[PDB]
Amino acid sequence: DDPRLLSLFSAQREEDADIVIIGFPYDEGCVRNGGRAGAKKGPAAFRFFLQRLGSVNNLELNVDASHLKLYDAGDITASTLEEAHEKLESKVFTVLARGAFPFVIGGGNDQSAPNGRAMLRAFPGDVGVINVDSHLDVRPPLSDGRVHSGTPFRQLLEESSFSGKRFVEFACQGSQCGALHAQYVRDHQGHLMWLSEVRKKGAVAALEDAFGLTGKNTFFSFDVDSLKSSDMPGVSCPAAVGLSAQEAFDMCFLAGKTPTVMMMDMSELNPLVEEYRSPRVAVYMFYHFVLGFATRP
Amino acid sequence: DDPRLLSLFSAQREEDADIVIIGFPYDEGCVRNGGRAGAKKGPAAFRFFLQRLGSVNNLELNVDASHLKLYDAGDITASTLEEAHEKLESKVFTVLARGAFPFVIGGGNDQSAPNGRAMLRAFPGDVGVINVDSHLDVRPPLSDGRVHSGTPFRQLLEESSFSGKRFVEFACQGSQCGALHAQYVRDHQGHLMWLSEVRKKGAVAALEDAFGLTGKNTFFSFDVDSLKSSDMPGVSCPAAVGLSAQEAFDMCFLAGKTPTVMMMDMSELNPLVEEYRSPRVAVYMFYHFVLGFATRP
Amino acid sequence: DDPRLLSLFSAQREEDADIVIIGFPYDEGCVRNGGRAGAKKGPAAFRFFLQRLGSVNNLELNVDASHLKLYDAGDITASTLEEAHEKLESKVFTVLARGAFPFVIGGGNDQSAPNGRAMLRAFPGDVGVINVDSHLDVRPPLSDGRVHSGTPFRQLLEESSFSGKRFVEFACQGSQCGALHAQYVRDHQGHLMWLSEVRKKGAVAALEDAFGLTGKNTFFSFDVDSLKSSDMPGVSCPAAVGLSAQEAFDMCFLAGKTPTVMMMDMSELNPLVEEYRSPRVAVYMFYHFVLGFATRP
Ligand SMILES: [Mn+2]
Ligand SMILES: [Mn+2]
Ligand SMILES: [Mn+2]
Ligand SMILES: [Mn+2]
Ligand SMILES: [Mn+2]
Ligand SMILES: [Mn+2]
Repeated sequence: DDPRLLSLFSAQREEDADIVIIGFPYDEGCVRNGGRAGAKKGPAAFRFFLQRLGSVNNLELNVDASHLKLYDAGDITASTLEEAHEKLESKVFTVLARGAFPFVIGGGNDQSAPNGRAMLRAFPGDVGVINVDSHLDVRPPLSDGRVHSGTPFRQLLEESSFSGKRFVEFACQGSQCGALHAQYVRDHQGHLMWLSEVRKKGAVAALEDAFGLTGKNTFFSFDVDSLKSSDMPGVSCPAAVGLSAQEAFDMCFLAGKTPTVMMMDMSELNPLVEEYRSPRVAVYMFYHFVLGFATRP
Repeated sequence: DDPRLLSLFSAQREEDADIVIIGFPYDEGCVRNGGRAGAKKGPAAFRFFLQRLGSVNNLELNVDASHLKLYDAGDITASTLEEAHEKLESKVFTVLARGAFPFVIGGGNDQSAPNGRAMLRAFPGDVGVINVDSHLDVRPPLSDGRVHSGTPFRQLLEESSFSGKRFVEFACQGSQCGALHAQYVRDHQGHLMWLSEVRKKGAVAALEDAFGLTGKNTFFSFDVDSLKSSDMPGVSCPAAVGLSAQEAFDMCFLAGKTPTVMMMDMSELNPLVEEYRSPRVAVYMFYHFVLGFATRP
Repeated sequence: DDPRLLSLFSAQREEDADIVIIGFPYDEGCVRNGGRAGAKKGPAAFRFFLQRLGSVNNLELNVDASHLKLYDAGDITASTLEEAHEKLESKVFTVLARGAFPFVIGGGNDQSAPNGRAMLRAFPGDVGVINVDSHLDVRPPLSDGRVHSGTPFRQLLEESSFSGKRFVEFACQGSQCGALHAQYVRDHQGHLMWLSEVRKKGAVAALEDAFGLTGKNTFFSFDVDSLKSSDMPGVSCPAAVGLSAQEAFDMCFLAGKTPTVMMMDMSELNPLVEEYRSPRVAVYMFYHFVLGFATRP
């Protein structure tokens, strides 16, 4: 007598679904970036609470998502991290190509590079990207060329088909972001929206501004370590300060109802660090996105 | 040289006390509702910090509670959950009957049904009830008729002597409350005060509004899982978002000084989930109620 | 490609440094005050993250601290707590005497007495002190005369060379502070700035007021249990309510740029209670002080 998210998984075939969930159970990217392992367990933890949470008809927000059809495409499987990237990008692109909405649960933030490449191919020369993250993630590769959880947006800014003017680093933190990396983003004409500015404007208002810059066909990329660890402790790099759970929910809801947002990912959920509260927040974030999506034209 | 709550337990006999604490060390109600066991340890954990916290003369709030007399009536003891309910209701009623204030520490939220029945009998046809809770708790019984932590306010709304117009669900959350259960409360003319509305108005202001609806002889029923788990992690169902510890304190203080509030309970404290920070919050909540009570005519 | 705090430890000799870190790895003071042991591990935990955190050039706040030179003078070593106090005071005074800035990481709050005595000797009859703390810490010694983490500011208020008019208890909490101890501070003409007043004014604004009272040569003494345990759980006495991590950062930044602040300590960090999130907050607090210091004339 209380239908929740699980009740929306009514599509017998993937192609019938409005939103397709794809899992990326890898954290080698995190370890390469010197982070704590654990994010490979994120998708499993997310699914666990995906089965339990989120009233489909939300009378507080006045949104009924009963009409949406969700499908779980399972995890990307590969013998190397780099092959996993290839298969993830390919999977995401196919979902985009038929006009469905792919949501990717990680796993390390390195997932965002393949995800971004899927976008750039689905909407040639017309893509926008926002990285919600306390960190810029424009670090160089490892000396042997290897990519990691800290390089995905350097990889995307280096794409010739992508305009940096439409890249926003959202809720980034000056205490954690280097002058060189700030310069790199800004020299690509990308935008830095510091945490303090987000809080001064209000999270939703600032995100609206961000969506104004990202424009059409926006990749909404959410590193959950942008949330204060008081709400979101289960990540490799716990934030002392950052977005609240409510700000996160409110932001995801906006993303959902914003017609230009064409895909979303969520990185850095680490059940080894904390396994109950954090995955629940991650699921509620997706839930708020689903509600917002329910309202879009 | 720093008298605290313990110093107020000066009443040699129960009948001399302004406020009587009653414990309900049961969590079978929680387990029946599919929750995590542990709340049966709540009263013991509460008592542990009851011995240590709360300056009797609070110079920040400018309230001296030195004149109040507290008494600990111990725990309700029974061989079944249902018998415990009977004995709890009977104990609470006797306390109400002689005009003392009963405070019941749980234990699962199922305690609120017997507590409510004590009220309805002490103030026939003139009772008000507010459920501070992220959940509505108007779930049906189990298929075999058994009651649980999720049914107490369905049980009270079904009471013929109780006017639903005077029932408030306070700080409830749309993400956790079903359309059917919202309908049930509203069809009984009960009121839904969503978390977002509480925060928009300010917690104390919204509670004043709530007390205006509940009217005379109000049962102030506080499920501590209405608090964000960042402050209150030690509950069966941890809230991602919700009331802050300060909002909770402020609310309890208001309850205390509000002459129409005739009893209080506090459910869902689960030391198995978290055993130090959460019981301390629970004690400070009671403490703030005691201070407010110290000021009432 | 991302210089952080560690990069500032470029001074080959202690005398070349603008800021000297001194460790006080003792918690016997805490245990005497009936607290939980663990703070003796604070300095080690602080150092661990001192090696990893804090962008030297902060583009969010627009402060480059690249020019500052830090030096780690190691820990004070003694066979008794009282001897450790003597050696700490002596070390701190020498640092003050040559016009450098000593920062002491504890360890129990008893460190603040020797620290205060160093100040009173470096700036005879011209010292100000602010104790950022949920507690007043003006408790009497033990019956055998022994000092503890709860007596340091009674010890300083009893100093004949120190004007109480220039003592501020900042963010103290009425629920934890006794009427007698409030009277003691106020009878010495000291000032009580309750948490509620700090939050009403805004933390930075209230601290500016406090610095106005403390005047010249101010000892900025920060007991990290003044922070809400949601952000700062790793202390002997976890606060249910209190300062946020951001308020703490903002306050430390102000302290840093305030020319009258001549030394700082930080007490009660307890890695045994919580070992990852809390030390990180402690380091970020120091970091924000360092930035502010970078801007001062
Ligand atoms: Mn990232
Ligand atoms: Mn990040
Ligand atoms: Mn409940
Ligand atoms: Mn509840
Ligand atoms: Mn202290
Ligand atoms: Mn303290």
